[PDB]
Amino acid sequence: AVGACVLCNSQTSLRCGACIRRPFLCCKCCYDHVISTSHKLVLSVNPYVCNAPGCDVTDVTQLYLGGMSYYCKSHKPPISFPLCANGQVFGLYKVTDFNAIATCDWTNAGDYILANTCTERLKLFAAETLKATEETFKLSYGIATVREVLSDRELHLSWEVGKPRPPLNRNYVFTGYQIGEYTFEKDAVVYRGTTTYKLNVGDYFVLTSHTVMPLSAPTLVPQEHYVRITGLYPTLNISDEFSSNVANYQKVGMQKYSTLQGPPGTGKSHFAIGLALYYPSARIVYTACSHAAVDALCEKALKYLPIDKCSRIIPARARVECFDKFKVNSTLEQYVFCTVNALPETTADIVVFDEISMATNYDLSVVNARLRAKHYVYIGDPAQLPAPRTLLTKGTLEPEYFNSVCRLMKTIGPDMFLGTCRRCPAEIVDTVSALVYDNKLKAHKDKSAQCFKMFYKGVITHDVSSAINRPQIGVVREFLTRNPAWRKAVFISPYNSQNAVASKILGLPTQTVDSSQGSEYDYVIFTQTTETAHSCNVNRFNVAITRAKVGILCIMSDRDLYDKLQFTSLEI
Ligand SMILES: [Zn+2]
Ligand SMILES: [Zn+2]
Ligand SMILES: [Zn+2]
Repeated sequence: AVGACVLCNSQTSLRCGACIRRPFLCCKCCYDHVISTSHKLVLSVNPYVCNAPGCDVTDVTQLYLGGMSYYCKSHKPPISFPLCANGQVFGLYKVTDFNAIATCDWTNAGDYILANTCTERLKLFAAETLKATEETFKLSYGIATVREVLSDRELHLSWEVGKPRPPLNRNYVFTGYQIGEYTFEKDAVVYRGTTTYKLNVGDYFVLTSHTVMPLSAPTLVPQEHYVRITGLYPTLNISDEFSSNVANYQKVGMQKYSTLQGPPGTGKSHFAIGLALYYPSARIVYTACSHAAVDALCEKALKYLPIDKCSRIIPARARVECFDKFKVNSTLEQYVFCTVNALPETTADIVVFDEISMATNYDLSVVNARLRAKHYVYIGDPAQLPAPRTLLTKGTLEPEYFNSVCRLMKTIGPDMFLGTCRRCPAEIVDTVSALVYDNKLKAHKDKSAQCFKMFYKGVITHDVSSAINRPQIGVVREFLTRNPAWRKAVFISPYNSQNAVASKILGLPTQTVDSSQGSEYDYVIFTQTTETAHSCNVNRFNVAITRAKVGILCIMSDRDLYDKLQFTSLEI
């Protein structure tokens, strides 16, 4: 009840009753808020409501102080002062951006731009408000009750009438009824249960609406620059393998936090694990939002770091299969690998946060609250994919607005840049270098002469809204017959429904662009499927074509991106 103002820290008994997070607002700032927004309910120990019996006046601008109580204009005593006067709301201890964050529905991109260009306390208010809004939106969706169980991987669902049906992709994880978390993929549907249970007919599934906790720590700690390496003890005998990053590892010890921009295959995991070999006494906590990103850091550590000093932290509510080679849940080991949402409350000499474009400001703040470190290293690439913003439907979110770290990398530049792509054939490196890296990404490999492009719009069908292009899959089928080496290719597309159709017709393993991020394959077959802003997104395009080590086949819909591909064009 007695707290600090979210805009100027000035201690106050006032909280806005109309804000979903009920932020503490000082006398001067609370006024500026209520007089310029639909928000008029003000809270204290006792709320600002007319005390006269059965009176429903709750608007602070229509209320007054009758000695030590509150009444409206109809019930106030003769000796009464308005609660709103002289730019203040009467309270104990006597913003255009705050108003927009407090009242927006988070469906426009301009809302996310503001949530990242505002002050640090407003980045936290925006992050809790958004996450709480995203949670109440899960309640709007309809329940799915099991109508029939066909086999061990297929079932038929009955949906709730009057309430919308949530998108059926791996992005939406339901909580089954607690018969474990489950996911669905498209009258025959495919059921993927985290726990193996003999699907009961009648058992219902409801979305994982979790409670949004308040944020205390900033998204980024205030930057500190040092004259020498602080609290970290380096080696002189540092393996030749990691010699390329020695100046960069030293920059890490001479700053509180550092940003590393690493385009695809430039050595991000190698840099992250090599930092442990450079400061061999340093206790390092490796974190990322996804289990896949944490597991990819575990695979690199398994090769260079002693296995007895590693531990993979697994939340007691084990969602998916992850890394099994380190001792599980030993928080005290020198090397701790854990997803952000499972981080224990501990300290470290270095905290490494990978896949930084997938972090939200909420995740950035949680890491600063659960981990107190001498150094923080943020690794990722603002030219790769961001975290999905389920509420955002109007506008495109630019990389400088993904999070605070991405904002820094796109404005003031990253502290460190890994400039040599060692994964991709030169045709792919030269294409993305020009597209998203301002020609600063260099190719280590030669041109493979296995990178093809085909301009073919096909026919766009839809499974609700997820798109399908059967003629583009028909072109791939015709190509596979003529190019049997491509039998081992991974099929990639911007749509789950396109992938479902290609899995049956081609038999190739499938991956969406978003689920392919961080992974690499010898051959990639990409079908653009549509000409939407989603399938044309340059960050998504960049991720899609940089998955390939040897060859890529792109069946394109957009002329712009087709013309930019520095690939050999094919006919049909
Ligand atoms: Zn204030
Ligand atoms: Zn408010
Ligand atoms: Zn009244």
